[PDB]
Amino acid sequence: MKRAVITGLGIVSSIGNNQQEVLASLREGRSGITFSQELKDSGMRSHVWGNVKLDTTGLIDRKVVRFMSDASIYAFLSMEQAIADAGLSPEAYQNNPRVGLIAGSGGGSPRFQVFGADAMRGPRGLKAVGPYVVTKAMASGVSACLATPFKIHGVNYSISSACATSAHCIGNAVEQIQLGKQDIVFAGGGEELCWEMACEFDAMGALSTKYNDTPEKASRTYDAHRDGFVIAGGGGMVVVEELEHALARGAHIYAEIVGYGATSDGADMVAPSGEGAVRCMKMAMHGVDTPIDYLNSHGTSTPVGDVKELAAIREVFGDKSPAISATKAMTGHSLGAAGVQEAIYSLLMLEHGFIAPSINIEELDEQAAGLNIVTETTDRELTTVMSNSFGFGGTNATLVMRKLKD
Amino acid sequence: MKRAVITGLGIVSSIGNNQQEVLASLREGRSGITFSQELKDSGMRSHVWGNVKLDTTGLIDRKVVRFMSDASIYAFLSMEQAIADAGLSPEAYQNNPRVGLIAGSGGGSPRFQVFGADAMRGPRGLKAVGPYVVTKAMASGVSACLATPFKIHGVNYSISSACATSAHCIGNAVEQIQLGKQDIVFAGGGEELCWEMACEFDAMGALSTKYNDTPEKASRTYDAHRDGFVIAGGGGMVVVEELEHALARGAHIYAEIVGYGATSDGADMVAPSGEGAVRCMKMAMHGVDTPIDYLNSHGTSTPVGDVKELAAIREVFGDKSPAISATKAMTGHSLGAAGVQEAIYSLLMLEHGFIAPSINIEELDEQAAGLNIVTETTDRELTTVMSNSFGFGGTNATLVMRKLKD
Ligand SMILES: [N+]
Ligand SMILES: [N+]
Repeated sequence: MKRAVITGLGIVSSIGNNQQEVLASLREGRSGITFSQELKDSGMRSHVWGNVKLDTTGLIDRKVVRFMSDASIYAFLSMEQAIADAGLSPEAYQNNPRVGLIAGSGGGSPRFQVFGADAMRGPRGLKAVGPYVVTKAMASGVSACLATPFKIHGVNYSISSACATSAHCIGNAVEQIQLGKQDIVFAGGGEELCWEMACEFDAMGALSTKYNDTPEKASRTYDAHRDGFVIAGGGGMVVVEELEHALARGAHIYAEIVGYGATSDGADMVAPSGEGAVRCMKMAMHGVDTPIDYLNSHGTSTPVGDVKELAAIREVFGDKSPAISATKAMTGHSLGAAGVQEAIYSLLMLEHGFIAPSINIEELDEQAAGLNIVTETTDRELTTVMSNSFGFGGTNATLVMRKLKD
Repeated sequence: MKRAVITGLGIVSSIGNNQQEVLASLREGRSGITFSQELKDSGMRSHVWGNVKLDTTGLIDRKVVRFMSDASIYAFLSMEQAIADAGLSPEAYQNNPRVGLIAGSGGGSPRFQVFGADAMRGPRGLKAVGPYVVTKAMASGVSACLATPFKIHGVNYSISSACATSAHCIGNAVEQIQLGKQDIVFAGGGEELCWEMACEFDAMGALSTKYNDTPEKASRTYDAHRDGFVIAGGGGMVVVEELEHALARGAHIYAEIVGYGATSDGADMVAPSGEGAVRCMKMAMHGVDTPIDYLNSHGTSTPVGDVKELAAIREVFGDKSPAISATKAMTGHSLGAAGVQEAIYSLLMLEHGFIAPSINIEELDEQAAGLNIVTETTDRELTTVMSNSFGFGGTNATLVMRKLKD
């Protein structure tokens, strides 16, 4: 019954430590990919990544950060940004049963997982491991480490679904409002960046390895010469709020979440089926009387993945193909954080009336012909935008965000 | 106002590889805890665990199990059981957009996360890692590895919330039914058992260490001399179905999920606040006018935890305190799988009309005086039951189930 709107946002990414820096990188088509000595020293073939250029030292209370892994740190910082940007203060969101938090990561924390095991196998055993590994390594790290410090009393858990993680978190936050269970739910996610996790994707042959010489060119979605995605880290958080509650406090509304699709391929364990994406996007558009002006694709810069989604988009729109661009060409694939970060990039485009350019397309892919793939920053009054997230295991999420009518 | 009921269950636990085996253990007060040479050799202080007594080799198609970690294997097997128990044919649940899956684990797969790191640092590097580590180590492994094989086309993601994990999965499934989004949702979870993850808890002082010589006596919820929980592994899965859909196909209905609570402490990172648990139980009892005949407590056998929950129970029911037992005294703490497995123990008790005993109470804690803690198998006609799951990070979940008329 209730309607859900976004009244605040926060982000820590490879292209910016806040919405202002991110906004700048987007309009400039700036890349956040750099060379990683860490990735190379570990023995990996991929030597590039989208790291967060930020010294988080002292940004979080000692007693709070002690239980956190990088995924939680990034998300926590993003939640602080979202809270302020939303105009909310402790007395309104803390110790409030009507306020919740749904945020997760794609891989929890392989770094502290490996750290624990390594320390344990040392001569110090349990003493070397320390009593803080559990909250850093568990899959619910991102929600646990934020809900406690921020005095959250409402819902509190993490949803995980690979590349769609933070997208489902947002969707589930919407469901909480529609059900009348919560007035506000902070939704988002975070993902650390480390060789410990990245080597898993490399050994799987999913990471780019032919552009370690030119980092900024590795992520080239839709480019006939693409050879895998560039792994990234970071966080993002949005304030999902019930409409009347937002209007009552004079909140600043970025947009309304008019659509939320969640489906499953039930086909391949690693590659997309397309059939699932089609149903997902259509589910998100069901009921929306306005057309999609911009579509922030999943496009991770992979041979099959890129083309599969485009084929799914054709099936859904046909001759009504909206503007399309893969921001991952700039940011990289932050995995669990991608969902909320990309949703934010879309909100920034909707809020500032512009479309981010799909960079590094030196030679468009034949199977991408007949579509409107924007490769240059173009100014335009967007009204309804769409964001897709398709992760391993055939899990699909689609969000449709539209401006509010005055 | 859709109603959700349970029409099938499946389980792989320390006390049984199917509902018949588990039924027997519950009635007999049989312990599923054994001595673990693995834990001892790892350098841990806790040398006991609730292990699955079953060789899973060859039970799952080679091409399917190749992507799975133990959490997924246990959950997968549990799901096969739930499907058969619910009487669902392949064409009744496969390739069906109205059929989904919501299942997760508390820690993904620390073993394979460590394996990948160990292998990567070896003389083979990437080659030793292999292309199956991602689907085994990621937090969403349990939903990803099941949705694909079972051809699920509906919702597909994992919920993570430590000890409450599979409980939230069930609650979220109920939400999908109430929202009219799905007719059937398989809900549950799995958790591997390994020193890699276990040492983390031991290093936190959360595991029992004074009863390694008498494994079956280590887990003793409410006993004055309790000293931590006994870690365990396993899986569980239930079929959450919309009432009309189940009735039309003549399904066997165990009970209706008449209440679902989900709250947050927003206080301590590893200790329960109690205040959050009170709200969670009250939320699950909203609209439930039938009395609680039996309460399956979270009671992990920890000094502070056990009594915190009893206090919360006293505040909720006052002088209307229901019969109580902590099945963890027999089974150990399966973490991510505890929610669904205990919901299953609760459903067996309700289906068969008996209350399993809260074993190993040689000296009842003084703060439990006045309560109705059942220490011996008692036959009785139950109608409404409650099962609590409170995980680290201050995340709470409560489920209330009730028998349907005639
Ligand atoms: N996206
Ligand atoms: N329980």
